[PDB]
Amino acid sequence: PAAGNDELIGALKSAASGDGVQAIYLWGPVKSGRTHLIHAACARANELERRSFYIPLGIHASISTALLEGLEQFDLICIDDVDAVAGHPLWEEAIFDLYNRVAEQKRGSLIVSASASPMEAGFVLPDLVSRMHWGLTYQLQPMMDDEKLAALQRRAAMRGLQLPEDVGRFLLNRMARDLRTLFDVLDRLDKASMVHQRKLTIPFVKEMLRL
Amino acid sequence: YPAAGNDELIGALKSAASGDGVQAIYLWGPVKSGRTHLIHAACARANELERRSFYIPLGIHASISTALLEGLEQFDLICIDDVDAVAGHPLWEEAIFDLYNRVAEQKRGSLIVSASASPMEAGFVLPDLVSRMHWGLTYQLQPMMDDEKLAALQRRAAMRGLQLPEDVGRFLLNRMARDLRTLFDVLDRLDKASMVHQRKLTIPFVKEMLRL
Repeated sequence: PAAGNDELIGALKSAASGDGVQAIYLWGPVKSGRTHLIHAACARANELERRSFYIPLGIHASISTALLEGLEQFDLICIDDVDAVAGHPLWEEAIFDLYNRVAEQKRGSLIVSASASPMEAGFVLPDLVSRMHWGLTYQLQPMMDDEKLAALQRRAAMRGLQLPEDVGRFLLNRMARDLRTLFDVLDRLDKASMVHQRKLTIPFVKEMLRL
Repeated sequence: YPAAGNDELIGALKSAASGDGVQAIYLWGPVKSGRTHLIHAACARANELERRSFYIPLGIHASISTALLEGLEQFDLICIDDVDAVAGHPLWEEAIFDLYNRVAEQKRGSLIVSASASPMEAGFVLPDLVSRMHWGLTYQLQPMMDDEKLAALQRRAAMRGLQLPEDVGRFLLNRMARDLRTLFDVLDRLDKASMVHQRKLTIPFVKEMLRL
């Protein structure tokens, strides 16, 4: 998503290839691009004929810490939301061991994501947080509101409809603000616009969206 | 991921949006073949090159007038989703056929339309229209063939480290939805499931998990 920055893409393309960077640490809000980038890596890994292994550690209660053993045979290991077990000494300890076992072997990489930097994610083992800083850490950028209004206007324009800056802001104060609902409501107001051959205005939008 | 992406079809679209010289394209294929996606992508490339694009979902033609077509020639790119939605309607077919001419009349811009069937297979009455559409390009978008879909499920599994027997993949395409949006979500739940029960992925295990 918003995280199409050159540096980050390189670090990932390298870890997926075992060129290569040992460990990456993505962190950001939801719909920041974490899970997508992780699978993007597993994708390039797969075409380089390097086996990868993904783990959504949000389900840590359902799985055991023994799932990290023998996991090093894989060339690329990805752990989504590793900060989900931050606080559980036993999980951090199994993850700490894994970090050292992937580095122990050659052509081993390790990409993990979280909702906060390694220090603020609230881990209990300094040893683990430090083994994490030995590698790379990137912060994925969350699309702010002003970037949304600008993208919602750029889309409207693509289909020959102008979205007055003030009308688009009225929209951001009524919709859920996520791009699925915003982009969708745009489609609705554009079909409403042609049906009534009326330009988009705040009074008109209110009438169309029952507000 | 629309398999429709083909350097020829994609090259013709890049040219239409750039004003490179393409004048009229005509897409046609099944539902979710990427018809609408290719149009948004062409209008995105147009606007990216600071060129004016205007889009019409002609599936709402019962609520709009044919006078909404006049003036659209100014736009460097005009896209009509489901142009075959007015197939059989003399007035609309005339308003469209007339637009085709007012577009190439400018020598400034092109016209991309999509459909669920080809020009000869759509059911158009006005012969002049079906003829004017042949003078452009016509591409058929193939959907994800349901064996390419196994080649796609096998890929995502190997990405997540999961092993997916070829026979289990056939059991999912067969006794579950055929679309990838849903299938991959299933592959996700069956991967988590395999990890929680630490049980290899067999047909009996999938019958249990997904309740089939």
